[PDB]
Amino acid sequence: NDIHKLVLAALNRFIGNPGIQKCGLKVISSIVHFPDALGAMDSVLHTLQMYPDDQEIQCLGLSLIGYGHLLAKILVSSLYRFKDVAEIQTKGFQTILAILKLSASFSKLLVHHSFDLVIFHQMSSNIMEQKDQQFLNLCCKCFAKVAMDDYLKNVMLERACDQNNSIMVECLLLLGADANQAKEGSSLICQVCEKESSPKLVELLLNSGSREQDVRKALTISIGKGDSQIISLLLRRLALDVANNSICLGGFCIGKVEPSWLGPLFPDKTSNLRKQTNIASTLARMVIRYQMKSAVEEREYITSLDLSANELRDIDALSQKCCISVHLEHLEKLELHQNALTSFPQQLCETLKSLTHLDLHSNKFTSFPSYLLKMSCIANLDVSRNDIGPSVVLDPTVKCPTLKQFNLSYNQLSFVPENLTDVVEKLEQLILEGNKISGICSPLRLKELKILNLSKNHISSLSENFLEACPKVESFSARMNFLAAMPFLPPSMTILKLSQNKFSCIPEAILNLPHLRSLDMSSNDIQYLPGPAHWKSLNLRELLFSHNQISILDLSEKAYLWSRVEKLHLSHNKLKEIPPEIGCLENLTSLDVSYNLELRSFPNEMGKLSKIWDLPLDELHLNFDFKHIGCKAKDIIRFLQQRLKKAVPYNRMKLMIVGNTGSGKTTLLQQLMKTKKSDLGMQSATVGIDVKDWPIQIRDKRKRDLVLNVWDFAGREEFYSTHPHFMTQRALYLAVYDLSKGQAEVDAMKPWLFNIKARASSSPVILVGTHLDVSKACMSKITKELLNKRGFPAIRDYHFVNATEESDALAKLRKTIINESLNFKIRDQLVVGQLIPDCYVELEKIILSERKNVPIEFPVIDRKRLLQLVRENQLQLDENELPHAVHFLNESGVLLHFQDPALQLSDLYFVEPKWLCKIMAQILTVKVEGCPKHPKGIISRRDPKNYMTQYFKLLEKFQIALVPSSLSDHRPVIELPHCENSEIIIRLYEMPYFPMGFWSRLINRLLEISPYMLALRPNRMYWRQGIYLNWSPEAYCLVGSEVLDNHPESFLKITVPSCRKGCILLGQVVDHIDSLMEEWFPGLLEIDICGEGETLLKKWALYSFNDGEEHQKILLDDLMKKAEEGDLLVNPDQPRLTIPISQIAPDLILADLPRNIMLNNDELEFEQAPEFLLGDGSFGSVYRAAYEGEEVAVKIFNKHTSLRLLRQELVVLCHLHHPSLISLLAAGIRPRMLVMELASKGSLDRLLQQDKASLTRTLQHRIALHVADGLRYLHSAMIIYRDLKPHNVLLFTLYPNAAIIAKIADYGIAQYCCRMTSEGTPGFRAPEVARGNVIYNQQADVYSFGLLLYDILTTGGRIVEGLKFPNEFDELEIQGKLPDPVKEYGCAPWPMVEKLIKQCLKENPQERPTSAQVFDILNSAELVCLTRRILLPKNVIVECMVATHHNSRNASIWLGCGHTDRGQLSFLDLNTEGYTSEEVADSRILCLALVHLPVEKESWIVSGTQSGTLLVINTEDGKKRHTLEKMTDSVTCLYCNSFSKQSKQKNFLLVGTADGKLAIFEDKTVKLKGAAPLKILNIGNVSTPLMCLSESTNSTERNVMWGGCGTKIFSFSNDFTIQKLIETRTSQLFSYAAFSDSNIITVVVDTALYIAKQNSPVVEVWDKKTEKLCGLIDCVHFLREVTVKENKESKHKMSYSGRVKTLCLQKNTALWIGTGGGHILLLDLSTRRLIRVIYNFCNSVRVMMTAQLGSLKNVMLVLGYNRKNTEGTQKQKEIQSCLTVWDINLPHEVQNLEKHIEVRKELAEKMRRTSVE
Ligand SMILES: Nc1ncnc2c1ncn2[C@@H]1O[C@H](COP(=O)(O)OP(=O)(O)OP(=O)(O)O)[C@@H](O)[C@H]1O
Ligand SMILES: Nc1nc2c(ncn2[C@@H]2O[C@H](COP(=O)(O)OP(=O)(O)O)[C@@H](O)[C@H]2O)c(=O)[nH]1
Repeated sequence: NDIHKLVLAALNRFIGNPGIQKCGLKVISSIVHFPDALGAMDSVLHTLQMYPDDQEIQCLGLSLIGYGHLLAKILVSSLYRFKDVAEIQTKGFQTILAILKLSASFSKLLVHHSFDLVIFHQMSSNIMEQKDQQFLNLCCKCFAKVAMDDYLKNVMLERACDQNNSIMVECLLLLGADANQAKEGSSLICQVCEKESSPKLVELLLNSGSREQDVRKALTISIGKGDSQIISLLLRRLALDVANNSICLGGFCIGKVEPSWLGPLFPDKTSNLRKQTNIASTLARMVIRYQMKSAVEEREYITSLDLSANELRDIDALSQKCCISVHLEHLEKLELHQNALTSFPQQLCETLKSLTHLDLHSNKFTSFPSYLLKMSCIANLDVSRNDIGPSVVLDPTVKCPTLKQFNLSYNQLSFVPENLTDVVEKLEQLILEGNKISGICSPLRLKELKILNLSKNHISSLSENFLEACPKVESFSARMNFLAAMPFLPPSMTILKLSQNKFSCIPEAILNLPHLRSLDMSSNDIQYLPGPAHWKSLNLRELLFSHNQISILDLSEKAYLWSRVEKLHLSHNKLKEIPPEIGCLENLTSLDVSYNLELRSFPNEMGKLSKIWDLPLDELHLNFDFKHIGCKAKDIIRFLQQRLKKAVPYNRMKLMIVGNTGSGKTTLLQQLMKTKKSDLGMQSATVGIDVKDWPIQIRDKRKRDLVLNVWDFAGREEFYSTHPHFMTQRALYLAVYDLSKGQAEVDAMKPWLFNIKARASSSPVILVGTHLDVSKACMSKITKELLNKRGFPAIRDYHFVNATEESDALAKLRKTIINESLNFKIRDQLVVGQLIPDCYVELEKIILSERKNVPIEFPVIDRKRLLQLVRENQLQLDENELPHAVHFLNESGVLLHFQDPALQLSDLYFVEPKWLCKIMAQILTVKVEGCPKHPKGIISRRDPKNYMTQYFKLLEKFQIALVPSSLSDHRPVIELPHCENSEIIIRLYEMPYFPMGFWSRLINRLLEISPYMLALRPNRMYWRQGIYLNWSPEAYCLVGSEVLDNHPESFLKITVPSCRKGCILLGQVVDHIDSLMEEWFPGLLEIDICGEGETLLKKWALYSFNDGEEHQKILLDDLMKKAEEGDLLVNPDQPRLTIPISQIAPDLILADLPRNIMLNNDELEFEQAPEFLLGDGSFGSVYRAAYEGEEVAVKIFNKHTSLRLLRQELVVLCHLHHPSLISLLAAGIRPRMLVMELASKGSLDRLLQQDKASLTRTLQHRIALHVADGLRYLHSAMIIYRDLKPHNVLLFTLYPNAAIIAKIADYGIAQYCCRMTSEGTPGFRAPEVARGNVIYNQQADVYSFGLLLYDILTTGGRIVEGLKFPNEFDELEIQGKLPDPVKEYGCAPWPMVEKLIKQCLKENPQERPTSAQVFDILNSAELVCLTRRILLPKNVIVECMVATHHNSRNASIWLGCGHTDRGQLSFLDLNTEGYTSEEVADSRILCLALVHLPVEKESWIVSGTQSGTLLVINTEDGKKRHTLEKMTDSVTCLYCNSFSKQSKQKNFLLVGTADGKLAIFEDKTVKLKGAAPLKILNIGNVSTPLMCLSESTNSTERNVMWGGCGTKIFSFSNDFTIQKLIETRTSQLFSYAAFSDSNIITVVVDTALYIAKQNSPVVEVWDKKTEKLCGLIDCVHFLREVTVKENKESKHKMSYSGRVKTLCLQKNTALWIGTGGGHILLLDLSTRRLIRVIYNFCNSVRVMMTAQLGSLKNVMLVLGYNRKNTEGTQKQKEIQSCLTVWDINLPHEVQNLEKHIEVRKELAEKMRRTSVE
């Protein structure tokens, strides 16, 4: 057995190459076994290539391969060269199967070469029906290991769609292999429609995962070609809402519509298709089996037809008699707006006889057809942007009465349509705005006009008989016309709007309308507003009269006659004062008297108008300072009411003495106050500010004892960083010389005066000489020569007192100070004696008394102490008065309190400010003469009981920390990386003198902004007056401070590299340098028109033509360059060369922002001028236009937004980028505009207020989900939206299964966070937001979301009910008492979101779910399907139920009883939900059934009980009851079949008793007492109880009936004989016995049989023909996979409860397992086993069945239990039978919705890539 034959034989078969191999292969094959020999592979591989094509050796070679990659290259090339020659593929696939199981990666090599080319042919060469089961098993075992790698699956699928092969592509889809992965721009469907594939190949790709964007691209592709079966399949997945009967073809750019496409979109009753793709499912099952083996041991015609944006240049293609010309006749909605049609085809407009919302606007019509009106039942005919000819006369041969809303907006009309009165009788909303109507109108004999309109026409006037024949007009509104009077308006008008006309007085035809409700006459030029005794109408609510010329506001005559008025707009008028009689209009809500410039006072009466929630105060001055951080137009009412209580004059002023390093300040203050003592013989230099107070009872006729508090500020320069905090605008400043250095010190005093002009422009100053004893008195020259009136504040006197002892000059100084104080008069208001409520004075008195009762070590007071001291006294202040009270007392120098939220010490109140000011200056004077270990100025924590904490918890909040004062005045030498005059940008800030606390606060605002260029911090070396922070030679910034020679001013040089990151630096630094100047120093950037516009702040820009070595930088004032905005480049008088403005000031042009949002004005196809393109927003500011070839909405800004604010909003708006957020596209200048995405379907509120019929209980869910996603993104980005209303939800499409539906407008947060409606709209407002007491939170956005959900659910019921009653529309919901959605409004109960509402409607803020949860609770797919739960009365046990489908109008679900051992039928309606009880049997009833008789029109209802007493009772009559034959054993199942075997309609009844005896009856024989059983079929035994029944899935088998009996299922037919006796206990796969060795419980008839037994946690799947257990599907095989982490106690529940308590099978989609536990299972019976388990809604799913209710057919009822162990210790449980009603369409949603999230999650990331780059 051992010789050297092996080597000789191998080598001789090698050399013997022409024709020897036939025997050599046989020899080596024979020898490969015996010694188990081990260099032949290469040669036996070589012989194949050296001599192919010989079958007899090919088979042998394949047989010997099984005993480098080129191997594979020969293998398939062999099997492909012999595709189907013989069973040599067997040997081949054996070879592959052998090779893969030892070399896994080689599989990837096989698919590398060609393996698909042969394996697909093998699996598709009709191997099925060729009984080669062993061979196919071999191929499947091979493939299972081939498709191990998922990437191999994806590439195999890619190459399997290249060659059209439906069966294998389906098999691969069932095996995973997602179909949206190829290229994302040319992914599967794109080429599959390019390569001219089959309809079945496209349908399978669409049905599974295929991204919608790719589907749209493929639709464009398949439009390119002419295909009629692939187009109709793309539309059927892109645009069809079967639940709503719609076609949402809106956004698509279909070039032309042809009926051969929409043919199959319309429903077709004939559509019925067989099951031939079962081959693919079987192969998938085999592959899955082999994979897990390799894994484990090793009517209703659709109505809405939307064709909006498809640029249909013609629609004639549907007018013909084509395939769909019979489905169109019941359309009832047709949208053709925004196309480019013309001449609607006459044949079409009579083809469809049921159309009622035909709207086709923005088309290019040129003649109103006048044959559109011959349709049968038409309404809302809408042609509203076409170019309708000059006249639109309606032909009088049409008598169409049904028209209701005949819109004709924005045409080119020249007349009212002529023959309305003879054609459109019942017309209601005749709208004719935007036309060019010129001549006087017709008498207009319309009998039913309800809302006319004539806006923007050119009307001369109205004929006196214009409205004399329209007795129901309600809303005549002729805006923007040239109108002079009104012609006897009918007495029925309610709302009348007449703005922008030319009146001179309200025509008396308006003053007498007996029901008028609102009257808007803005922009008129009227003179006299008649008093309320001229209006004759008890119901005036709105009186809009802005922009008129009104003198008086007459209310003295009779004010209560306007007691209901709720809106009164009087802005832009010549008003003088508000009469006190305004205090009677209690129902006032929104008063507006702004922009009057001549009002100057508010009467104390207005404090009684507590309903006011807004009150603009723009451009008018009052007797008090408003808008501190409060004064929200509501606290003002509290102030005006408390001042009504008791108004006293307030005498207290501020006299801020100011000096410089030494003067008569303290020795002049201690002489003004006449302080005799000055006990310190030599007082030393001042620390801090040293507030003192001194009363002055002026001993004169004016007994006003004024108390002005002196703050003798610090002289020495060291304290100069904090002073601008103690320089308010209400003061009387002094200043002092020390005239010893006369005419030289007076120069050095210049900065001080400048700062006084910087902080308080309108504050008086008094110079005071301080020296006559020390000698130069000609100083009055220079103060009159230089110092007086050139950029320095309003000097009003000057004196020369000695200031060491009393003097006549000192007395004159006293008199001057007193007379200057009492005559202050800012805005002509006389500050010194203004009126305040006495409550403030009382609080001031008690605080002053408290100042002697405070700990010296810590003079602070806690807010608790203050709220205790208000209780100690009898103060009339609430928690809403103090927020203004303490601020006002801060203004008077009593106590400093800081309301700044960032400064987290607002809880502290610093009574005795003379200690806070003294302590804040201790650090600035403590030095360290030890070791200068750190550079001069930087320091760490180096100093009592916890006071060290608060000291620097104030000081660095005070931005003293590193002390920016006494910090290296001399600048360290710095050199920029590039200084070549052309890579840098430079901007100046020339100002006459740096203000006091400028650099200290400037270097502290630039400093802490670390995330520049977005978190990489820069290196910075910052002296007193510079920073120079740099990241690289590519990004740096030097905010220097130099003085150029021969320039006594002081500049602020900024240098930033001209790179792209540089412009970001420059913009973000100029913002922080400009916002400061207008926040603290409003005097500087105050253009003084008196004199000239110096502005004291000449922000230059430096630009140079000569790139590098320009030898000089050319100045340009920033304002004048901003005037050069009409262009984009600058150029000198020499125009050949020029500089780009985007390079010398990239902040003015919006270039610092991410460059992708640059305007690109060239591609903007936009027309601001027209108002028909204003369509977005009623007379708003957001238009509609085209850009980049797509429709987008521009937002033209008015003159309000300063460009700096626009940039401040764009910076935050530009990096949100979420699929549920309105995203920017471009923004720019010329004009100052903004472009965003066009929300096609407009705001939500419109949709839910006039189009309720589209919200469909699954769009009302997608909208809420998308809005919750928006909030969850915002709240994660740490910004609260603060105002969310159905006015701010912008829809995109009404097709439910879309990727982007709802999108909240995010411009609100920009407009909010830029300029700080922050309190939110009244109705849509959280409880903490209306009261305004508490600082706000995310829990207010959550409450706003709750209200949004409530409005969506009721579909605009609350909004409509509140627009007539707003003052309750807010206050009823301000407490969470808004009513139950179901009782007040008709709505689908939807009771899983009602709990969401009542959780988001909790008053406690942090008790409301956070936004992430309220999105993750809507993400669940079992709230979009649950429809209503009915907790039955307390402790009722019910175990049986039957529905009613014969009366499908309103149905009642008849239940049984288990709580009584004796029988009782338990009726239960659904629309009333009223349970009733009626004992009818003497023994507990077990089941019921419905036998409806087509004759006599009744539905007898039958009931089988445990006693066998088979009861029958009539539907309506509960008295005509006759029990039939008393049965022998317990009846267990009743059933009503479909057995029409007698050539007529026929039915029977089955009585399943506990023994098997089939007591069958007939449909009609139920009436006679003791019915007659036709065929008494005793089937089972006494020990084998008949326990279940079922019926066939199809009707082609003549409804073969199947019933379970004992443990053996049986069946019969019209023969009524047992056709099979299948036995289940005799199973050959015992995992356990009693799961099959028990009585049957359920049976379902389908392609297979699914069966369960008592307490069987596994279901058995038999076949009808083979009678084999083809399936064994275990329940805990699914439950114990989700109950792994969420149930840790389940580890103790190994003896698990949980089993199949009932079956219920859907038609062909899935199967619903009802567990004996508290769970339910979805089973996709075709491919994948578990779809979802929906638990935690009951505890025991007892009964389940299918039914139909009220045209909402096919619902699934689930009678489960919820036991309460309230007294479980008493061995009793509290039972609630929680009957629920799921919508049977659940198994789709749960797999549809879980796709929908994924599609957005990807979009949630891809969008955030644009934020990166
Ligand atoms: N991108 C858009 N697409 C379609 N409609 C829009 C878009 N943006 C805004 N609108 C609509 O235009 C209307 C006016 O917008 P606007 O921002 O003026 O509303 P507003 O903020 O309530 O009014 P205001 O700014 O005067 O307070 C709104 O009804 C909004 O629905
Ligand atoms: N001899 C004399 N001394 C004066 C006169 N006016 C002010 N002084 C001196 O100025 C000092 C007051 O210091 P002061 O300016 O209040 O300190 P500062 O507030 O920190 O700048 C006193 O010590 C006086 O000696 C004056 O008219 N005559």
